[PDB]
Amino acid sequence: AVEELCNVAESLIVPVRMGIARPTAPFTLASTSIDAMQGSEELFSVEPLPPRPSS
Amino acid sequence: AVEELCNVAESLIVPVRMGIARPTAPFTLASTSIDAMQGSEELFSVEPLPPRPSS
Repeated sequence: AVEELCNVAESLIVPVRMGIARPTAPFTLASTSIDAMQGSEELFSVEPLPPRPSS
Repeated sequence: AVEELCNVAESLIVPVRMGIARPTAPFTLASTSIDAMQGSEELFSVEPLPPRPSS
């Protein structure tokens, strides 16, 4: 778990220290877990892109 | 001259590739030599900070 967390942290920090961060508008932070569940629900409960029908 | 230009270029490019560039506002580019002489004149015709009088 510690090794995987190290890799995740490196993935998150590389664009910041290479100056290639993609601009994003500011957002507020949820003060309750019921709001934090949403947003994450939209992000994760998604389906892959379906294949092209026929050919 | 080539070596000094290399050092100047490195000085100019380090903040960009370390993600520490100081935000600035957009500006137009002069199309005349006199305008380019201006601005540069304000930049280079300055004086060093004088010492504190007495003690």
